[PDB]
Amino acid sequence: RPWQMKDLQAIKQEVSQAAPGSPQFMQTIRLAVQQFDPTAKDLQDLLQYLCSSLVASLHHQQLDSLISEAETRGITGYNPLAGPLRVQANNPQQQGLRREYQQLWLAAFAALP
Amino acid sequence: RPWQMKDLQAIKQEVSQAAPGSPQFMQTIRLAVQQFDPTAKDLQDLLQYLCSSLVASLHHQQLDSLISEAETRGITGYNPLAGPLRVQANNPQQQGLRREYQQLWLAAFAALP
Repeated sequence: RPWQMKDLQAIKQEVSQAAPGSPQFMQTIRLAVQQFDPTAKDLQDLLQYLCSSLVASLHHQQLDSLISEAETRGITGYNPLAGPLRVQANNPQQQGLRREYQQLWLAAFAALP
Repeated sequence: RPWQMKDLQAIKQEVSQAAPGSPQFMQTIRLAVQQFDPTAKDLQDLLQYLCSSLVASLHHQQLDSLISEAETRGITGYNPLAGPLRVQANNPQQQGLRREYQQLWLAAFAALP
């Protein structure tokens, strides 16, 4: 049950005025992420739709650092012999990795301003 | 029939002008809750969506007060040998607990000011 075009259109329109990482944007994006239960691929699509290449790159770097610390510590469900967290989160049998990816994503995007 | 994006986005759209505790806010919240019959999970999602973190924290303080009072006084179908009302309202076969939690939710929201 992935999102459709209308959901993305509403998500972008409702937060057109606000700035990335504002409390309003964080509310709406967090609700979307917690409601649709998407993988990393869909999150990348959503970010490309919402913010430009500059904000995309900044979030990419911040999320790289956050994932770096998180999975360098060691995580309950992460096994580094199978692939990067971006790929484990895309397997529907690793929901723990998917939820960790979602939370790192939202925190990284909130850490912009 | 848990609410999708569109329902919650509407709810926030018409709960934007008014402030918590005002007649309009409570009217809309009570209608939504009485219609969709949401558990504690969906209620917490809706609250995080609507108002700032400060208002959510205030509401949860009031809700903890109400729930503690009710558990001391006694609930019709509350059995504390399995988990708190908080967790007993997530089981779909406990309608009484769920409706009681919804009513305490609405009361605690109405008593913020």
